[PDB]
Amino acid sequence: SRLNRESVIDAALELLNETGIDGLTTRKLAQKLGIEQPTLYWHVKNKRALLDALAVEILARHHDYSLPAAGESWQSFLRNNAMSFRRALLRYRDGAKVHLGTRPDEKQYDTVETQLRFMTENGFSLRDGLYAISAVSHFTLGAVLEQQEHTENLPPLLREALQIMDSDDGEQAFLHGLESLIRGFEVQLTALLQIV
Amino acid sequence: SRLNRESVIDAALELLNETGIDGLTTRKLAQKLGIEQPTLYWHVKNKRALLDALAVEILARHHDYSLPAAGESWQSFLRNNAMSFRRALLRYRDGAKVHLGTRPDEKQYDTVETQLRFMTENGFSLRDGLYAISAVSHFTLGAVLEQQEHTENLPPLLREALQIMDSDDGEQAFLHGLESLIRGFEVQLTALLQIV
Ligand SMILES: C[NH+](C)c1cc(NC(=O)CNC(C)(C)C)c(O)c2c1C[C@H]1C[C@H]3[C@H]([NH+](C)C)C(O)=C(C(N)=O)C(=O)[C@@]3(O)C(O)=C1C2=O
Ligand SMILES: C[NH+](C)c1cc(NC(=O)CNC(C)(C)C)c(O)c2c1C[C@H]1C[C@H]3[C@H]([NH+](C)C)C(O)=C(C(N)=O)C(=O)[C@@]3(O)C(O)=C1C2=O
Ligand SMILES: [Cl-]
Ligand SMILES: [Cl-]
Ligand SMILES: [Cl-]
Ligand SMILES: [Cl-]
Ligand SMILES: [Cl-]
Ligand SMILES: [Cl-]
Ligand SMILES: [Mg+2]
Ligand SMILES: [Mg+2]
Repeated sequence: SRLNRESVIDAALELLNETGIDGLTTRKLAQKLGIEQPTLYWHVKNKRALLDALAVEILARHHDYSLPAAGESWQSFLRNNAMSFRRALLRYRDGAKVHLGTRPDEKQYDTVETQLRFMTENGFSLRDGLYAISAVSHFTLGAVLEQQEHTENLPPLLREALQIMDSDDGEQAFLHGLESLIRGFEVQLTALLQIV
Repeated sequence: SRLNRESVIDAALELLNETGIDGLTTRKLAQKLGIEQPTLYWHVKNKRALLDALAVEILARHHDYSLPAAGESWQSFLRNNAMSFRRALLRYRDGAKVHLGTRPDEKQYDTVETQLRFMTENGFSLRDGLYAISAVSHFTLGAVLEQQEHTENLPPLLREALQIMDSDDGEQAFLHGLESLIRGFEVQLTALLQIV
């Protein structure tokens, strides 16, 4: 088959869905493409290069709330940003593991920049704007990993608690924790210089 | 060398430090122990069994703020709990990756139970107590992973922001985000049934 960038990524994503992060090899990406390993090599050097590209390409393709709508509150943006971040990570088996520890690619530099600008304009110190943006990211990743990573006679609450986590996606926990985070930030922002 | 449970774990942890999660194999745990692979097999079946045991054993050994002091506020406990959770994850290379997606072992059942009890007694609905405990966990894991997982000409804020994240551990971001979370929970709790 065709070996341009896009069709390579297509084949990788489809294969990531079949095997998970661990099972994904260059050797298997070749087979899937019906080519020899040395041919693939011209196109992709190794597993690391592939993952970095997938990590970038998954957000580019399916993370569509990178930016705030015209006139959106900062609270609302973060919320939408986080929900869309989450959906994109979950769209692929081990997708969060694929994303873990990637650096903002040159190609989203102006995105991550706009986010920080947007916070600074909303009354955030650059420090605080960055802390809120990281906390959202770290919270969302962490909740997606544990969702995906999961996939002796229980004391009472533990039994019960496990039923409510299983009863849905993990979506309630996530959306509840997200509101906690944003309110916490809000309380901090508005306090300014007061003891809070 | 000696092949009891504790000395096996000792050798695994030391080896996890040498290679990271990916590089850790049974074959190498044998060598390190100066034994043959089939001997090791009697003691440990495979990589999964080893990781589950390490994951449990790292918290047991070095997570010493499992429980609240007598009369501690819930805010204070969560904070201490989270700092101690974090330290324990960071004490080992890829330690957070080792912990990811583990289920509370039978041997900490009464710990995780006490935590939930302790929240319920502090005015939390079982649902809410669980949401706060997960959000803390997910936030802390996520911040530790990205710390550990990290380890084209930058626009201005992005450049600056990256310097402040690098200037320390990631400890400021973490401790700042943690306070946001706890205040957010606090605001929710105290509101009860009011629109909040
Ligand atoms: C805060 N900025 C400067 C930043 C810094 C780091 N990395 C580090 O701090 C790494 N730590 C070092 C400095 C290497 C020791 C970061 O790793 C990140 C980011 C930006 C976030 C932004 C994320 C964002 N959402 C979830 C808040 C988002 O929607 C996008 C996007 N493209 O639309 C992201 O890129 C984002 O999800 C993301 O992954 C970020 C970072 O990776
Ligand atoms: C909330 N409880 C019932 C719970 C549930 C899950 N797992 C899931 O929800 C998995 N999702 C399913 C239900 C399989 C789809 C959980 O995965 C966890 C826990 C408990 C936390 C407690 C953590 C705690 N700190 C960080 C808040 C802690 O200090 C300890 C400890 N031993 O001292 C923990 O065990 C803890 O860190 C931890 O890892 C938890 C869970 O793993
Ligand atoms: Cl074709
Ligand atoms: Cl081609
Ligand atoms: Cl193309
Ligand atoms: Cl000996
Ligand atoms: Cl022995
Ligand atoms: Cl022993
Ligand atoms: Mg990222
Ligand atoms: Mg856990």
